[PDB]
Formats: sequence, C-alpha cells, structure tokens
Amino acid sequence: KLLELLRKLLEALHKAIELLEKW
Amino acid sequence: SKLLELLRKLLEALHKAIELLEKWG
Amino acid sequence: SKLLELLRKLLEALHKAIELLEKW
Amino acid sequence: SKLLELLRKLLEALHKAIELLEKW
Amino acid sequence: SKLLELLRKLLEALHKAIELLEKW
Amino acid sequence: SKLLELLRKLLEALHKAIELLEKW
Amino acid sequence: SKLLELLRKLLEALHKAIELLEKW
Amino acid sequence: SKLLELLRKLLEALHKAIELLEKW
Amino acid sequence: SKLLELLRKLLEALHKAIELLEKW
Amino acid sequence: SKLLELLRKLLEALHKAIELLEKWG
Amino acid sequence: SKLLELLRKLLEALHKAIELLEKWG
Amino acid sequence: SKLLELLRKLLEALHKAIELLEKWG
Amino acid sequence: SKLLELLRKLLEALHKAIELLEKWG
Amino acid sequence: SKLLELLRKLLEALHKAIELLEKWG
Amino acid sequence: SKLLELLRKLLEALHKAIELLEKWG
Amino acid sequence: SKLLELLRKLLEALHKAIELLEKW
Amino acid sequence: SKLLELLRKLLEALHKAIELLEKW
Amino acid sequence: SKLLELLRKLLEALHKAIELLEKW
Amino acid sequence: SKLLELLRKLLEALHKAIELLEKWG
Amino acid sequence: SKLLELLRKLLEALHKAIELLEKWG
Amino acid sequence: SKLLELLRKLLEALHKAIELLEKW
Amino acid sequence: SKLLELLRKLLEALHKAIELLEKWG
Amino acid sequence: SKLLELLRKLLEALHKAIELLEKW
Amino acid sequence: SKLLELLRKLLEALHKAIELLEKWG
Amino acid sequence: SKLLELLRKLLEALHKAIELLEKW
Amino acid sequence: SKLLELLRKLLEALHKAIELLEKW
Amino acid sequence: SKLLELLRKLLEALHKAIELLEKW
Amino acid sequence: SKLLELLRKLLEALHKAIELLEKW
Amino acid sequence: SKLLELLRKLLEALHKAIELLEK
Amino acid sequence: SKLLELLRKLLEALHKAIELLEKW
Amino acid sequence: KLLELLRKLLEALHKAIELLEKW
Amino acid sequence: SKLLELLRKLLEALHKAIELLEKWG
Repeated sequence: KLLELLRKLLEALHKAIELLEKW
Repeated sequence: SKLLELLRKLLEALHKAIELLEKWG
Repeated sequence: SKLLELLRKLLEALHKAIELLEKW
Repeated sequence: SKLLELLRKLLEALHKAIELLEKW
Repeated sequence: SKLLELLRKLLEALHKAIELLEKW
Repeated sequence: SKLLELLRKLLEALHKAIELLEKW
Repeated sequence: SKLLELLRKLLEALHKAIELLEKW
Repeated sequence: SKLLELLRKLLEALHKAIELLEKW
Repeated sequence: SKLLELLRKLLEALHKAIELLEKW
Repeated sequence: SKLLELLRKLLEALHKAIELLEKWG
Repeated sequence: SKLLELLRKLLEALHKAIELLEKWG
Repeated sequence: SKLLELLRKLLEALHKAIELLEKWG
Repeated sequence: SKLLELLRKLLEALHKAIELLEKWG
Repeated sequence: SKLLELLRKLLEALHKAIELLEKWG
Repeated sequence: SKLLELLRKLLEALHKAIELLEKWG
Repeated sequence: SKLLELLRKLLEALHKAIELLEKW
Repeated sequence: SKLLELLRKLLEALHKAIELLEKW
Repeated sequence: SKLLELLRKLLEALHKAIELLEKW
Repeated sequence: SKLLELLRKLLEALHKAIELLEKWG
Repeated sequence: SKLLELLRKLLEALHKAIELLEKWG
Repeated sequence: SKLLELLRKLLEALHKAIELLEKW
Repeated sequence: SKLLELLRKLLEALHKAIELLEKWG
Repeated sequence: SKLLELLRKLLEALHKAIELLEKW
Repeated sequence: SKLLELLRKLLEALHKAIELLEKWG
Repeated sequence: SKLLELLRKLLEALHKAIELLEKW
Repeated sequence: SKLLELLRKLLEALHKAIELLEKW
Repeated sequence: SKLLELLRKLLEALHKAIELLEKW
Repeated sequence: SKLLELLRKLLEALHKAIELLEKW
Repeated sequence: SKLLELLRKLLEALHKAIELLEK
Repeated sequence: SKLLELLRKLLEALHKAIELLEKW
Repeated sequence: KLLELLRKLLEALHKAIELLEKW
Repeated sequence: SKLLELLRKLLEALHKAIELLEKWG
C-alpha cells in the first residue's frame, strides 16, 4: 500500500538517475 | 533498456496508487 | 485530495517515460 | 529537459507518498 | 455556485474513471 | 455502462466550463 | 491561459471518452 | 493506455479548476 | 459533437500558439 | 514577430466559437 | 514542427466550421 | 448566424500561419 | 477550400507517418 | 489500422493535386 | 491511375464501414 | 446516408474493376 | 450489371444534389 | 427551394432502385 | 413491377432539375 | 458545372431504367 | 424521349470533351 | 479512346438532332 | 485555343437543347 | 489477373451491404 | 423555333474535332 | 454484425487490391 | 508551376507507402 | 526503415505546397 | 531523503525560473 | 507571484544546501 | 562539493533579489 | 540577461547536485 508505493517510487527513481547518468 | 525497466516499475507503482485509491474513501 | 496528486504527477511521469521511449 | 521534468515528477510523487505515510 | 459544481463534476467523473481503470 | 455515465457527466463538466467562459 | 487551457484538457478527456465508447 | 491518458488529463483539468477557485 | 470538436482542435491550436510564443 | 498576431487570431476565433456557443443550447 | 502541428489543428478546425455551415445552412 | 464570422476568423488565422511559414521560413 | 484542404490531408498523412514512426525507436 | 489511414490521406492529397493540375493545365 | 482510384474508393468505403461499426459498437 | 456513401464508394470501386478487366 | 450501375448513377446524382444543398 | 423536392426525388428513386436490388 | 414507378421518379426528378435550370440559369 | 453533371447522370439512370424495363418485358 | 436522349449525348459529349481538356 | 468516344457521342446527338428536325419539321 | 473553342460551341449547343427541353 | 478475384469480392461486399440495407433500412 | 441550329453547333464542334484528329 | 461481415469482406477485397498493387 | 512538382512528390510518397505496405 | 524516407517525402511535398501558399 | 529534498527543490526551482523567463 | 514562489524556492534549496553541509 | 553547491545557490539568490529590487 | 545568467547558474547548480546524487546512488 503506502510503503509499497514508496518502495516502487524509490526504485523507479534510482533507475531514472542512472539512466540519465548514462545519457 | 533500463528505460523500459523504469517505465515498467512506474506502471507497477501506478497500479499501486490506483489500488490505494480504490480503498481510500 | 492529496494522494490524488500523487496519482497525477505519477501519471504525468509515466507519460513522460513513454514520451522518451517514443523520441528514442 | 524532458528527463529533468520527469525527475521533478518522480520526486514530487515521492515527497507526496512521504506526506501521506507520515500523516498515517 | 458554478466553480464548485465544476469540481464535483470532475470528481464524480474521476470516481467512475478510477472504478473502470481498476476493473478494466 | 459505467463509461456511458462517465461520458455523460464529463459532458456536464464541459458545459459548466463553457458557461463560465461565456459569463466572463 | 489557465482556464481555457483547463477547458482544453477537459475537452480532450471528453474526446478520449468518446474514443473509448467507439472501441468498446 | 487511453484510459490512463483520460484519467491523467481529467486530474489535470481538476488541478486547474482548483487553482482557479483558490483565489477567485 | 461536431462543434465541440471544433472548439477542441482550435484550443489545441491555440495552446500550441502559446508554446511557440513563449519559446521562440 | 507575427506569432503574436497569429495568436490574437486564434484567440478571437475562440471568442467567436464561445459566443456562438452562448446562442444555441 | 509544433508549428506544422498547429497548422494541422487549425485546418481541421476550419474544416469543421466548413461542415457546420454545410449542416446549419 | 455568427458561424460565418467564425469561419473568416479561422481563415485569416490560417493566412497568418502561412505568412509565418513564409517569413520564419 | 480545395488547395488548403489538400494541404490538410497531406499534413494529416504526415502526422500519422510520424505517429507510427514514433513507436519503432 | 493506421497505415491504411496514411494511404488514404496520401492518395486523397494526390487526387486533389490531380484535380488542381487538371483545372490549371 | 485507375487502380489508384480503385484503391482510393476502396479504402474510403472500408473507412465508412469502420465508422458505422464505431457508431454501432 | 453514411451506409449509402459506403455503397457509392463500393459501386464505384467495382466499376473500376470492370474497367481494368475489359482492357486486360 | 446494368442494375447496379443504374444504382450507381442514382447515388452519384444524389451526391451532387447533396453537395448543392450544402452549398446552400 | 426546388432542390428540396429534387433531392427528395433522388432519394425516392434510390430506395425504389435498392428495393429492386434486394428483390434481385 | 414498381420499375415503371422507378421510371416515373427519375422523370419527376428531371422535371425539377429542368425547372431549376430555368430558375437560376 | 456540377449540375450538368447531375442532369447527366440522372438521365443515364433513366436510360438504363428504360433498357431493363424493355428487355425482360 | 428523343430530345432527352439528344440531351444526354450532348452532355456526355460535353464531359468527354472536358476530360481531355483537363489533361490537355 | 477518349478521342473518338468523344466524337461518337456528339455525332449521335447530331443523328438524333437530324431525326428530331425531320420529325418535328 | 484548339480544343477550347470546340468545348465552347459544344456548350452553346448545350444551352440550346436545354432551352428545347425547358420549353416543355 | 487476380483483378477478377478482387472483382468477385467487391460484388460480394456489395450484396452484403445491400442485404444490410435490407436489415437496417 | 431554332430547333435545327443545334446541327450547326455540333457541326462546328465536329469541324474542330476532325481538325485536331487529322492534325495529329 | 452482418455489418461487421460487410466490413470484413471489404477487408479481404482491399487485400486483393493491394495485392494487385505490387506487379506495378 | 510547382503544382506538378508537388504531384510528383505525392506520387513518390505514394510509391514508398505502397512498398512499405508491401513490407508490412 | 523506409518510414524515414517516406516522412522526408511528405515534408517535401508539404514545403512545395507552402511555396504555392507563399507566391499565391 | 535530505539530498532528494535538495534535488527536488532545485528542480522545481529550475522549472519555475523557466516558467518565468517564458514571460 | 512567480517571483516570490521562485524566491521561496531558491531560499529553501539554499537552506537544505546549508543543513546538508552542517550534516556532511 | 555540498559547499560550492550552497555557494552557487547563494549566487543565484543574489541574482533573484537583483531581479526583484527593480520596481 | 538577468534571467539568462540566473538560469545558467541554476542549471550548473542542479548539475553538481545530480552529481552528488548519482555518486551516492
């Protein structure tokens, strides 16, 4: 629920950061 | 690649949010 | 009326992931 | 530009998840 | 007397939207 | 069904916005 | 800007509700 | 997909209806 | 139907005018 | 340059549309 | 680009005004 | 009815987009 | 209402070419 | 379902181009 | 250009079948 | 009406078939 | 053959009458 | 105004035709 | 059977077209 | 133009009506 | 009969003349 | 074919013009 | 020029026979 | 060649529309 | 009256058409 | 329904059309 | 003058469309 | 793939259109 | 969280400056 | 108001620049 | 690192107050 | 000029911020 939402958001967030780190 | 991973995880978070909505009234 | 906004900006974010996918 | 705004949203959504969970 | 109504309209449309999105 | 009514009240919200536009 | 543009995104939402009625 | 896009722009419409009444 | 579609594509055109004015 | 004139054009056309909206419905 | 896009939406608009005269004419 | 004023409006707006394609072209 | 509508349909064809382009990378 | 739409807008533009050349030859 | 015309009218006819199915389903 | 426009396009299309055949 | 092509001339004529009326 | 009845006539001939068509 | 009536209809149609040729041309 | 067209195809309709009336009959 | 037929051959003559005039 | 399809039709009109001349002469 | 004058006199013929008819 | 199969299918779709006219209109 | 000069009009039409045909 | 069958046969026809399209 | 060039270009676009359709 | 060249073509024909738009 | 807070406020600031220059 | 919101923001990320320094 | 970050923030803030004190 | 320099500075500030982030994860 709330913390599952949190988990996924942080995941997606780090994903994005390293993605531009590449691009 | 990691882009698609990104969007998949964002979709799972999406479904999450929608579920939370379905509950919270 | 606040998780609504969580929802939304998330949706926008999703759509922007989509848009990056499109441009590339 | 587009990725940057996407980050803006990712965070804002997150920060929002914070706000909610903190309140509950 | 009209703006509020506008908002509630979007909120009920949103209610139906949430329901059909969760189900569909 | 659900979507039919959704569309209906969507139209409603629409007409309201139009009313506000025309009034001011 | 931020009222006619409100009207715009509503009209869009309406457009795509139609599109969904068509398909389904 | 188009259902999520609808939900998206509906909430954005609602966001701007809010911004409107939040002073007017 | 037809007329709301008219207002719709006109608004979109106007919205793009806004974008162009602002950027260029 | 002429973007502003073109914008004004879209705008006035829009006024026209909403005015006509006012008068049938 | 976005310029051509707006030209398009203008044209579809103009054409729907065309059709509106054809109907309520 | 004012649909004809409306049509003229779209028309000169199109003229404007065209003159754009010219000048900023 | 003839050449400009030629223009319309060209732009729309270009719109849809664009569209299905913007799914294959 | 959209490639075919592209075909038709293309050939409709094409056909209008014909009609134009046929009146202006 | 004759088969062309055949294709043009064919796709158009096709489209109108589509549009009636989207009026009736 | 709309069916009849389809009917018309169909009849033409097939007349074109006639035309192509008789020559070929 | 000639039956359907009779129909064809009928429909095209209908079409031209339609277009004239629309011009009015 | 005569176009009114002219087009009525075309339509009538047209249904007569397609009546015969289905009967054939 | 109603073929003769079909002929009558095409006739009356031409009649009106003739009267209109007079009316405008 | 555009009405000699209508006149013209109406008449062809008349002519084919004539023929099929007389042929089987 | 025969004048209306006269008319038709006149007319198709007209149109098959316009035909070649277009591409000629 | 247009070349002399063209003439066939005019000439037949003329044939019947002779015919009508003689009859209603 | 060449085909033009031809179509022209063809048209004079047309309006002639048109009168022929329109008489009765 | 396959022109002819195309023809047969056009005819078939034609009667399909005709009987759809029977059922609807 | 003048139920013949159509002959003249088609005649001149024919003069010009045979002119073109024999010309090229 | 029958309408859809109508559509589907239009499909296979257009298929054979674009099939013809290849040799030239 | 450029009508022709536009024609040629639409035609070429048509060729490539045709053959990309031949592809898929 | 050849979608790219096709798009280039479309834009070309478009530019030529615009040139006509420009001179006239 | 604190760094993300830094970032987020930087990003919103970026876009607010952007929206202002659009004037 | 955009100026004060922006100012507000510059100050806030400033404070966190500070507090993050005083931490790390 | 975080230091110069704070610094640049102060710089940008000076620019903002400069834009503000105009009217 | 004013906002130009503001945006330049703000951009590089964000740049080094994302640098620290990307560093820490």
